[PDB]
Amino acid sequence: SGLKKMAQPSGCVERCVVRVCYGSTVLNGVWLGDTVTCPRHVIAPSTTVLIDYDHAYSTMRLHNFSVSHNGVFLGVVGVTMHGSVLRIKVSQSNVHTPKHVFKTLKPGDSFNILACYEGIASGVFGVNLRTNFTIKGSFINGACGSPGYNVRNDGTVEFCYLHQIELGSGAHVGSDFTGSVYGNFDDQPSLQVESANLMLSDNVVAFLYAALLNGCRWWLCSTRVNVDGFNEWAMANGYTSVSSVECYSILAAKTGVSVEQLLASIQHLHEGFGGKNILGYSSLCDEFTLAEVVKQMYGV
Ligand SMILES: *[C@](O)(C(=O)NCc1ccccc1)[C@H](C[C@@H]1CCNC1=O)NC(=O)[C@H](CC(C)C)NC(=O)/C=C/c1ccccc1
Repeated sequence: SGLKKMAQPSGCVERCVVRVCYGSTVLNGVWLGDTVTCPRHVIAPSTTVLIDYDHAYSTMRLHNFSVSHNGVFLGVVGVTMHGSVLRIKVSQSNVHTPKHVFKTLKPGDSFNILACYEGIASGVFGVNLRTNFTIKGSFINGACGSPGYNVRNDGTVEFCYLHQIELGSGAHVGSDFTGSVYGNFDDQPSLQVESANLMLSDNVVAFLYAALLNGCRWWLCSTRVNVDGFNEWAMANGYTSVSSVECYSILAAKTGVSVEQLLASIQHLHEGFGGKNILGYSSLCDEFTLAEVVKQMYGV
């Protein structure tokens, strides 16, 4: 029992994080093989005014880099620029490099953030990429370069995020490991305004299934709405569309409650809980994916 937003264990990733200094700017990088990936704004002469990156890159000198792993120096051999990241070739290889790939997130995907400062991990937490290509994180000065990841069943680490931006709203943006900034935000300290966040319908359906399976059923209306009607309502009320009903077949069978009944309940519960709670939450929750709910109720 219970449902809790968790991180996948962080050990394999903790050994990949390094301190990258250029001039007096310090942030984090990710050390895999003999390459350190970091946000390209580390070579900006200032990050408080518009940055001419071509100029900053062509004026850059290697000797201004200082890359270190836990206080141990790491020599810089070369630097290339790829979208919003640098790939810094270094003279030592990371012998703790895990089996890994690079992967780009899509909205609705869960992943893990290892929040780091000056090459050191301080925190780990699960988050979702929102429809507006932001996340809601917790980062202060120094967090840039913190990696996001997922761990596949076989132990393969998918590196999928690199922290870069805090929007004027406080929401957070990164790039992937190719240097594409999520949502095509720009890696500039200019005002950029994200689209309005859409509640992830698929996750809210999962959440309600989790509530049924934990004995919380008071909110259940005896109403049904189909996917097409729900999707139309969702446009008007800040929700995404819902995917295939069949994705939920194991949970529909275990609870006896169809998706369509959950879709109606979301419509009704959107009006508020009336001072009551579901699994302790005072409004609908779109934090958990179906995969997370299944893993936390059954996944062994
Ligand atoms: C990131 O550069 C970082 O951690 N840098 C190291 C560092 C910065 C400052 C002092 C010491 C060390 C930060 C991370 C931000 C900072 C606060 N919380 C975070 O997540 N990233 C930035 O400062 C961004 C740099 C850009 C060049 C990409 N700044 C912005 O995203 C600014 C946005 C903005 C400016 C003006 C009006 C609205 C929005």
